[PDB]
Amino acid sequence: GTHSHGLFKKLGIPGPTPLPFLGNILSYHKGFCMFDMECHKKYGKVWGFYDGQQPVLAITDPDMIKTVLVKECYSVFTNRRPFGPVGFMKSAISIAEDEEWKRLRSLLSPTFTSGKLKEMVPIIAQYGDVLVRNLRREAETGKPVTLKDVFGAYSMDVITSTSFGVNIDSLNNPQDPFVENTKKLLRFDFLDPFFLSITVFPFLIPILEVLNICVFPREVTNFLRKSVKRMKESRLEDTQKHRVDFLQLMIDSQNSSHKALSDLELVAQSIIFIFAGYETTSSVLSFIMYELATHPDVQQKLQEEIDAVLPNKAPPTYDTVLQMEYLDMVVNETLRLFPIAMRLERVCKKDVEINGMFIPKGVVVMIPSYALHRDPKYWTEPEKFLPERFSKKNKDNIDPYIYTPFGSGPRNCIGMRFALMNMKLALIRVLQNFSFKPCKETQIPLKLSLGGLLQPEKPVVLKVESR
Amino acid sequence: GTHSHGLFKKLGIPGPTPLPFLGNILSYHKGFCMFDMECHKKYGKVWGFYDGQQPVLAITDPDMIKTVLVKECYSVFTNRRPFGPVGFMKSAISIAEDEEWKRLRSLLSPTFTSGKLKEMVPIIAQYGDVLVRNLRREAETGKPVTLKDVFGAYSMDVITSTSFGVNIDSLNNPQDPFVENTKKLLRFDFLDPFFLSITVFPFLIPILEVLNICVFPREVTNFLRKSVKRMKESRLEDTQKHRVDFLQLMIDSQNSSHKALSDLELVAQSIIFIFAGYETTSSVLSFIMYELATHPDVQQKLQEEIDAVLPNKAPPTYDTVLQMEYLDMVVNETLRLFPIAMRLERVCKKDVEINGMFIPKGVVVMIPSYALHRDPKYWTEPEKFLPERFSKKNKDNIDPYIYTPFGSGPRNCIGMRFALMNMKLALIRVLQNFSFKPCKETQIPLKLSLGGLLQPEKPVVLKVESR
Ligand code: HEM
Ligand code: HEM
Ligand SMILES: Cn1c(=O)c2c(ncn2C)n(C)c1=O
Ligand SMILES: Cn1c(=O)c2c(ncn2C)n(C)c1=O
Ligand SMILES: Cn1c(=O)c2c(ncn2C)n(C)c1=O
Ligand SMILES: Cn1c(=O)c2c(ncn2C)n(C)c1=O
Ligand SMILES: Cn1c(=O)c2c(ncn2C)n(C)c1=O
Ligand SMILES: Cn1c(=O)c2c(ncn2C)n(C)c1=O
Repeated sequence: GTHSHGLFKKLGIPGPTPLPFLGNILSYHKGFCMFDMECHKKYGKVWGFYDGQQPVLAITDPDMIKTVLVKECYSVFTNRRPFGPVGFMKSAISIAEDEEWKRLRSLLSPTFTSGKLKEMVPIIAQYGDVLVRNLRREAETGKPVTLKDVFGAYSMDVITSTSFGVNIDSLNNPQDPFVENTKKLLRFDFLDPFFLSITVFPFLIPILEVLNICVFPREVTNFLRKSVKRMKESRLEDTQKHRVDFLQLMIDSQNSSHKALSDLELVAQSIIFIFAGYETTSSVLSFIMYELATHPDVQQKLQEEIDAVLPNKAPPTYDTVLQMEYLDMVVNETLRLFPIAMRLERVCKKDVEINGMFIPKGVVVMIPSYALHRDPKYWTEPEKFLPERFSKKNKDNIDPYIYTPFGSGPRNCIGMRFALMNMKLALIRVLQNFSFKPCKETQIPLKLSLGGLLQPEKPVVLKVESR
Repeated sequence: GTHSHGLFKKLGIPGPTPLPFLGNILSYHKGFCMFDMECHKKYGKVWGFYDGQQPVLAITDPDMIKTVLVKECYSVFTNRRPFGPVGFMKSAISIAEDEEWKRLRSLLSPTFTSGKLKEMVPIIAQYGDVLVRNLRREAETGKPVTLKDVFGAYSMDVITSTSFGVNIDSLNNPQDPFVENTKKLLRFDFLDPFFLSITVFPFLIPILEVLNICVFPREVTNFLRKSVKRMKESRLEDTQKHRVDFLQLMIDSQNSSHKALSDLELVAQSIIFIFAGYETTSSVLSFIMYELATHPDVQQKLQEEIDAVLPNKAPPTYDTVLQMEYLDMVVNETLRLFPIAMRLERVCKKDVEINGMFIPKGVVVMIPSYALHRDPKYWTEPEKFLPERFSKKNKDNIDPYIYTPFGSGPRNCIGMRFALMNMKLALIRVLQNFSFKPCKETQIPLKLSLGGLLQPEKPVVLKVESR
């Protein structure tokens, strides 16, 4: 009942007093972010709470966050919190643990070098132009535009081609088999009834694993396992058309210290890259277009910067993307306000003392990225969208352990450079062509979901006018 | 269903073909020992089977057993197979794992040195004389004697006094609170319905742990937790009566590298020493008295040896016990025929290759002590009780990885020297006084249980005549 609930009381650590069985989950009625903000204001730099019987220790000091995320990563803080049932997706790099993770991360890093990314840019840019043609169709018809639909389709297009060589105008092929299945790989709402039920009954996870029940929908993982094997074969026959997708890069890796990726592991990476990058990219893109529609001066400045680097609507390149400083500032400032991961977490696998504080074995150590991104101690007027924060002049005062939209240390976002390049390539191609102005039905100011995902209450709709 | 059942088929390893869900447990209808003998005869040096979905790899080569039990103990083969639900007995040294085990084993080894044992001998010998007075009462009344009752009471007497300073003629006080509770700490029958059900439904263990259901009976562990705390206090007051029991030795250890034993850990050791030594000691003692009643020449020789070392029925001492060579040979030969642990087991925690064979992570590696003790390749006429096997002349040919009545390596029986001293002290004091002859109701030859414990089908009853 109150089996594990005496922990933070004994260590002297403050927090919200838990209820038997539930722990503190009734406090999630306003979402993770409002709960972490409120805990921070009340209890200060460190506090504890219980997801059911699972103790979670929140930390906010940048030197102590560096010890967890960086310094003692391989020794103590290696793994994220177990969730399940995951079935074979246990072999996905984001879910693997200890030596399996370290091996998988070693096997996959060459797949995310800037050289392989530079090679993928011509593919991504192709669907930037596809986004423009579809944006135009909805702009020449004066009609408000749902960002997540048009950015969802773009993120989908980039995914299908950069991971499998599958080239699809998903917007206009919404019933292509590959689109209908990929659309289902959406991030998990850990506040929905099923996951809250598992949190309160974690002893039921083994029961679901043995019945082959799985949080990754069976129909979609089956479709991709057999889709991947069909590509694996057919790539061995017509072996002249060189490919630059993730699949091909992972196929070449098993043609080898460590063991090469097994065919099942490879399918698990392919699945988790999609899950990791699909709804995230489109969510961020939508948040950015919101800030630019509500800050027309910022939008004008960015469009001026783009036309200076790429005159006469010249196609963006790898090097010209990295050149655009205000674009980078706009992306970063949006990710400060909306760090869609919300939290970073590591399990404490050993009794440890770091920076002076004792951490018992088994605790989940949580870094509350949303709250730290909005803390007045590091960010003046934290609620205002102000890209000059990230000017090269002010970048000296920004702690890489307070601003963590992609995490930090060995287990950070492995697709970070890819996601940044992919979002900026879309942004340039869109802003070269259009301007984005509010509607009357634009939620101004935008409200966040009370749910377990960082996303707007109402969808973001805006008017799109052709330049 | 047949989730894990393709393992040994793929590795090329032979074994009995498993049924869905059950694995091979229907083959346990003749017990562990007959199953391991039969597997050995059929499949040779190495074979595999499934306890439910749990693969077990049996090994028989002494160089490969040394690698598991000795060479790669700390790195790969550290832990025994999980069973549960165990509740807080998770902190008992025999159940602890990895770094917890290593710490507990380090903290408890000084408690089992020959110096502390020499100091406990006067206590143990006291109950040797108590065994004699009770044996006499049943000998002057010509009436057959149930060994396990008279050796059970002796093992109980030695336990209560050497671990808690509690001095009781348990035979004649069978309703003393301390006796009635200790009598319940009996070894587990892993072939009984409850444990077979858990083997086939291991996913139910977490469900029982959360309801505080536990294989160590709650009533008995509660009685001992509060009995121990009563002694812990009262030992701090009258601190003049020096004590030499395990409790006192563990109390002195928390008056300190490692963390000292917590009060809950200490109670867990106290419990597991009883469980480990109570039914085992009396079982072996009974098997020995059987062999001596069925081999009167061996019995005469041993009694002659005792009267040569201890003339005029002199009290046995530490040094005079270690002097008696034929006594040691009789004990060892009995433990060859009846190695009551039946199997040694280690979990394989890593992908390993030892002595040329691949062992996947998660496999249970089993050393089938009963079968190896009766293998014709190492033991001529293995079924005959022949103590000369262990003469100093022939001790050169006996492989310490074939003969493993107490296991081997860092995780071997930590109470081994104590158990040997305790059984020999009883044997001497009894044989100095009595001779043991069969009954008509003596099961000759004795048959082993078809159950999960190495024990006689029928109880062992014998006539006891005073010398
Ligand atoms: C704007 C889009 C994205 C954001 C905001 C984002 C953010 C994050 C964050 C916060 C983490 C946790 C890191 C930590 O715990 O410290 C993470 C992990 C990860 N991300 Fe991203 N990500 C994005 C896109 C992508 C993409 C496109 C991929 C494609 C490969 C990807 C692959 C991964 C993987 C595999 C992990 C787990 C890495 C590991 O455990 O070793 N993400 N991401
Ligand atoms: C004739 C009586 C006994 C026999 C045949 C016996 C045999 C064994 C065997 C075969 C093991 C397994 C070792 C391995 O896995 O390699 C073991 C472990 C153990 N025994 Fe004994 N034992 C006896 C009496 C005792 C006694 C009196 C104690 C009192 C302390 C004791 C304490 C232990 C402990 C604590 C372990 C687990 C050690 C660890 O995991 O580190 N045993 N015993
Ligand atoms: C609240 N919560 C999480 O936030 C979570 C989780 N697994 C992963 N995360 C992030 N589980 C099981 C959970 O209950
Ligand atoms: C509502 N819901 C889920 O949300 C879910 C699930 N299995 C996995 N997930 C994520 N099941 C069975 C379910 O009923
Ligand atoms: C913890 N975490 C994230 O927070 C995440 C992600 N992909 C995107 N995000 C935001 N992955 C794979 C992940 O493991
Ligand atoms: C057959 N068997 C054992 O023999 C066993 C066990 N746990 C320990 N042992 C020894 N379990 C769960 C088991 O099913
Ligand atoms: C028969 N049986 C057992 O043998 C048992 C048990 N809990 C532990 N054990 C060992 N329960 C609940 C049980 O019904
Ligand atoms: C595996 N095992 C045994 O086989 C054993 C024992 N005590 C006696 N025996 C036989 N203990 C504590 C143990 O863990």
